[PDB]
Amino acid sequence: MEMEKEFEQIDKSGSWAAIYQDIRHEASDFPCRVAKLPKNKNRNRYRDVSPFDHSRIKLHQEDNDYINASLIKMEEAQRSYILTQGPLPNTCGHFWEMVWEQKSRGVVMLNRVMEKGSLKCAQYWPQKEEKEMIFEDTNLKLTLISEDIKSYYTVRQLELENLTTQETREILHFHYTTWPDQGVPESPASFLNFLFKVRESGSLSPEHGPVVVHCSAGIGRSGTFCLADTCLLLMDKRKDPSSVDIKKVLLEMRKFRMGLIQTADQLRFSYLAVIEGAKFIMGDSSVQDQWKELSHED
Ligand SMILES: [Mg+2]
Repeated sequence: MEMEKEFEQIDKSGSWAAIYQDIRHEASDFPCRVAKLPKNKNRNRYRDVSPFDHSRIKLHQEDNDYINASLIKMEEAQRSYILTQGPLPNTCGHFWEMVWEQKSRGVVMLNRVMEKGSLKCAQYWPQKEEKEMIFEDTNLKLTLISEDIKSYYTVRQLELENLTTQETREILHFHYTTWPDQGVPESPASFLNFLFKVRESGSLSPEHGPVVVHCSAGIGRSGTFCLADTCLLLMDKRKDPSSVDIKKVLLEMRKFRMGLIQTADQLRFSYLAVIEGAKFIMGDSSVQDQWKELSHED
């Protein structure tokens, strides 16, 4: 703020850690009473990552409305996201229920099922057309319709059906497969190429429910993705890159879910992504093709 001048200053002084720790210190603290109820213990993947009560997504069921998911409602930018953990073997039904009830068109997955030798996410979508999934608890059917596999991400068309009404919806699944846990994308280009693929699909548009974004905990990689997207949208409103204060935007997001952006290098990457993305916002449409080439997506 102005972001590029600030970036160079932080870099020169090597103060990313300090800047980041300051963000952690200033971040909102709100209760997560529901997340911590004994009955919800097996609905949380990580003991120390919980949705705030005020912003949690409620499932539309009388039995137990709890899922570890938060609505990030960015008022100034006029965009909302649902950030959630990687579903557990017992919460895959809840996950798709949330997708249905919230009217989401897209799901953005930023992790792999196995990372660092451990299971980070349930296999919550079908990998083969002929082997659809039925979630008996929430009465939903999920079918793989097609997939487009690129070098570092895959886009799937899924059909989600409410078996109670027989209504069906197409859900687009955007799976980034090369973003390491507690790490950063290979380049601003690869990240932005993917973000713009999600944008171009219509998944982020106001006529749909909020896009669902997740990684393993739904805070580190998910937070980075949403921060970059929101900053670029804010810039787009006024065509005024200088008006965007990335740290303030992140603090605003953290009012809705804890721990968004998990490392100083993820914060630094967010600046890189927004600064590079600004080229497109400010009218250099050709830069999108450059990102595609540099991403080596195939
Ligand atoms: Mg086959």
